[PDB]
Amino acid sequence: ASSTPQTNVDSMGGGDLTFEDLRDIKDVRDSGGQVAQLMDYKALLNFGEGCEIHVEGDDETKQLVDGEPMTLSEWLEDAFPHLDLLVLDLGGDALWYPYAVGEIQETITGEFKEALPAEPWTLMPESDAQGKVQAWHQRTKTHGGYQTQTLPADDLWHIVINKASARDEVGISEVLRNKDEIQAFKQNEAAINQAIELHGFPQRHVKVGKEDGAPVRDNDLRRVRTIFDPRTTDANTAYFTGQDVDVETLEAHNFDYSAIHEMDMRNLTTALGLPLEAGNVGADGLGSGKPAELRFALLKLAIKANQRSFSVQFVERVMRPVVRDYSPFDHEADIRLEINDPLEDIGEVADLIQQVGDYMTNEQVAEKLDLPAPEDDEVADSYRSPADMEKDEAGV
Amino acid sequence: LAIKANQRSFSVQFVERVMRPVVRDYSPFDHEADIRLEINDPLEDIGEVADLIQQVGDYMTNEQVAEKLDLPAPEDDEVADSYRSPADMEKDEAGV
Repeated sequence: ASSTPQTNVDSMGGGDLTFEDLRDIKDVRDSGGQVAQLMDYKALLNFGEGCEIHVEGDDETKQLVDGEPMTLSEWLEDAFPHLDLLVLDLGGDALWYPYAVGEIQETITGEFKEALPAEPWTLMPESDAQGKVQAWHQRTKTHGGYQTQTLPADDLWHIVINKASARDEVGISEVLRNKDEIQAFKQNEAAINQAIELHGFPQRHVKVGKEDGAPVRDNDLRRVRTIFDPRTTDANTAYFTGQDVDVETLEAHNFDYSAIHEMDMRNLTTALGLPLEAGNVGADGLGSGKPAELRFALLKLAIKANQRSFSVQFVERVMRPVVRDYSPFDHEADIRLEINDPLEDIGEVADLIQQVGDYMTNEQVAEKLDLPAPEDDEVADSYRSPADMEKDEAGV
Repeated sequence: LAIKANQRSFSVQFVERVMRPVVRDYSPFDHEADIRLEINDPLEDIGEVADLIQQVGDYMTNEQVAEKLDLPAPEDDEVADSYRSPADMEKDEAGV
């Protein structure tokens, strides 16, 4: 075949998105409310449960670091101690915006310090007909004015969750993907708000004069208004009149704002791929049996796919480069980087450990139970319980 | 049924038109070998399998139990190929 690509990648010469679009996304984030909360729930379901820096066969990496042996996973824990927060920030950003992006940062001595995320709305990529980002272009406010700069696709690193193709380096924002639905939701909210004000509350109508009788003028109504004033009326007020004065009510002219609001929530949640339950709205029939199994399966599938899509890019464009350029350890070891699943149940794990423990190693049990394995190799590698080994030894 | 049909339809084409060429042109191994590609059932429940392992484990090998449980088989061939539990082998050996 070939050592360089031969198919073209469908764009050159610029627009297909801008700092203005990116700042619109930022405005959707900082303006708050239910719309922002839903996208943050989407981030939390994918990335909020935390991570672990597992490494394959790491006892083979054992090397002196500062007069004492360490492993690559220990070195990576020194490099990335707060990784749960970085995963949530990057994961959230890569759902909100088309991508998440950051720098590599160094100590005063010049050795590696951290990988540092940048404000994603401030940066846009620049690319060729071969489909690759060659530079990152930044625009930012200072003193009420603006500054502009360009940086190489070298010391910066970036991650994309959602894509137009396997080749895609620019990615898809779900905020841009569902823009019309988001506007429609906000508009329907604005409609309901005032519709309740105008139609949800009854309003009082005083009619003065007899039908086909004498006319009544504004300077007369001003005096009548001074009597029946809702500002000074009270719960047990009573009225006394001649026959030619009437009080009437414009009733609460009822409309099903609940059904509309539920339709809004249906539209927005399903557009975002969320369950309607995450919008704090329910449904009949769906709350029972195999329909529940399917909805939660579909959410698990989405989460697992997103998580694995993230782990790969973080390992391959953040962790491995850092190890390669700044570490005594070999970068080509497999980081088994996992992100936790919030739809996994410890109760199910407990039942599983009772049901099939006789066919899982103690280390396999420890992995599933989310704990360190036994400190003695044969105790970890064996299938029967460490408590079973201990009771036999105490019997001896 | 639709999922399994689609999955097997994909697997065969990926093996025959992607994997076998990749072996042929870049590998020291035989490209006409018995390659298998499987794609997972999205509606599988571990609890269903765990119940089954308790109900019929007496008639399944330790490798078949591990494969159904989505885990590695034992590191010793007769421990993997036999039907009685590895924990049962360990407790008996420790006793004897």
